Amino acid sequence: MPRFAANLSTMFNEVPFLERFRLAAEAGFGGVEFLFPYDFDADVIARELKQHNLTQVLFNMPPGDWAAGERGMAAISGREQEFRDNVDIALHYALALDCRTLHAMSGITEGLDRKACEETFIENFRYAADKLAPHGITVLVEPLNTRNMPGYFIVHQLEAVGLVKRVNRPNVAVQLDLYHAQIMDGDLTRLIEKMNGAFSHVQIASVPDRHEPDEGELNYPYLFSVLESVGYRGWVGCEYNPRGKTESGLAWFAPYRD
Ligand SMILES: [Mn+2]
Repeated sequence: MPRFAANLSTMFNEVPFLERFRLAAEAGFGGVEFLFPYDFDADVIARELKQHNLTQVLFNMPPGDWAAGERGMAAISGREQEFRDNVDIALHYALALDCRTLHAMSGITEGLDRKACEETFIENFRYAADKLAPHGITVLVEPLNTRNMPGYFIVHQLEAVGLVKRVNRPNVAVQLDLYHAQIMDGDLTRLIEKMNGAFSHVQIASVPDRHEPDEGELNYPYLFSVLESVGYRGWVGCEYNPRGKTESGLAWFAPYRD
């Protein structure tokens, strides 16, 4: 059976962020993920994890000015020192939370020169890989989709696999969010099979409405069986927006809880 991590940025929003750790643990999650811890003290989040017996599975490096529309800078020429400084900040939190996996966001690159962007991506990902390797931490690239994130740098799975091969660092891989993969690429069983050994994290949400993985066009129980068949033993992040109250939606998770 796969192991599932509650996404505390999208789930349990009935309560403030710090209260979500307890609710996830009481719902039977052993792991959590979220986008950004940076508005909270690392020591406080560490204590949330310890007190509620939770593993920190994933979070993102600083994205730049989110309020101003920034969605990362890994692929934006000229922001390299900024990106490098943000790796230090992400590493501080990753060590505090004993987190082994970090997503480095690439940015909105529409209207920029594609070759310059890809070159900057490679340099930045190599730097991150080199800084994180001593700590056994992996950095990920996550393809998004053009409906939810128009103009984003990377929106196709095998293209991302190709970019990672160019990076040429063992602690770099793809974050495979099946919601995004279904919207942009499709052919998910054969895609997972082609990508086997090249993705270190998986995320799920219904398609097209991004709710619990028990509705919509994908048969998620089948896809769980595919992940198992290929020997995936990472975590599966629940990055969905609950239809209603978070816990009222958790029947799908009943077979997997604890
Ligand atoms: Mn995602």
